[PDB]
Amino acid sequence: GSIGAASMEFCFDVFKELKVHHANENIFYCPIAIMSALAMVYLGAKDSTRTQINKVVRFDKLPGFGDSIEAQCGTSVNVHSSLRDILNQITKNDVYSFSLASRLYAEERYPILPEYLQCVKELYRGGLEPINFQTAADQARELINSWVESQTNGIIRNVLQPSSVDSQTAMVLVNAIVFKGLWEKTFKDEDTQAMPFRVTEQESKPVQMMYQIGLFRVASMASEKMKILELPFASGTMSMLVLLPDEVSGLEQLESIINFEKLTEWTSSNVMEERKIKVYLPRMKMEEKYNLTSVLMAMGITDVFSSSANLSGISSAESLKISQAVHAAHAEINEAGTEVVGSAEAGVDAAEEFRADHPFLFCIKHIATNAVLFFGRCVSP
Repeated sequence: GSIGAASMEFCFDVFKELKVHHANENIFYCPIAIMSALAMVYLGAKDSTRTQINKVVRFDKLPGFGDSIEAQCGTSVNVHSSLRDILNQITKNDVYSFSLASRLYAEERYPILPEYLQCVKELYRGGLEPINFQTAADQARELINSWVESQTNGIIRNVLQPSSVDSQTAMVLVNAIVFKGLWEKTFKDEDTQAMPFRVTEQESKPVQMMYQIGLFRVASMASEKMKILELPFASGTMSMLVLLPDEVSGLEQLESIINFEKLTEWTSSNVMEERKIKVYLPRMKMEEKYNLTSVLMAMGITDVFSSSANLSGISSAESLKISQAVHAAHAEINEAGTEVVGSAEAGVDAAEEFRADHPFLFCIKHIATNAVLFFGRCVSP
């Protein structure tokens, strides 16, 4: 229906798979950066491999006008132009900056269909870097990590673990994301005090709790035992939605029924109304890293990781497949606003009161498109 609805369902489908392997842990990731990397793989995939991807991410509006790179990139009504437009709209400033840089590291003179590199540069603005995998995979890895590290101001290091790439690696797709946004209604340093954050219904922990009073849109879901708070960013184009369950442990129930429908339903007009209220929100600092291979495989995307994978749209020369896929993300939420840095990567080898003192879910979205940029679960500030 739109990149917005698509980013939403994909976000939730990913969550339903992650929460199972990270129970009682914080969870934080960037849906947008993940669909972006997945889009660049999809560009050069055909047959079932290709069809299987779209059936799980649901970001390419059918019908399709051909797997031709010229077609896809010269269609004007597809996933690539949809994803491209959204990135253009949210990319920078003054009170908020957002950037997503992509890069393709490929072997010395490898049969990478010329048009593939052309389009990726065109639509995803990705630069091509010539790297020596065959005889210097050791150096290639450190060059790549070094680039990701610098794009994230040193926050995301060694995105690629030892021998995650070798002499059989043909290409590495990787992106870096940086988001810095000022709250429209900031918090005062002075009003920030220590306070108990009730993890389990029987276990607390001291955390710097930010506080302020003011007008904010809220919605009471007394029938789901939860409330939703919207904290707009100063840009006026983005906001953070905070879903807080009423009971100290009602989170395990909320994570079961939540989805695009409900969220859209709970964030409606006749549901949320402006009110003057007290808001307590803890300063948060999250650092997470995930292996997407298992996640995507569980979600239904399997051929891209198999021997029977078709990425001929990237190279007719040798048979290829995705070796590994990773996603790292770091977020900080304080008085002035929020900061997020991240990276999605994939290797292609030769084949009246609102106090949040208990666990809550949150997500940052683009107001006009309902596109979800960040999603997270906060169990430990």
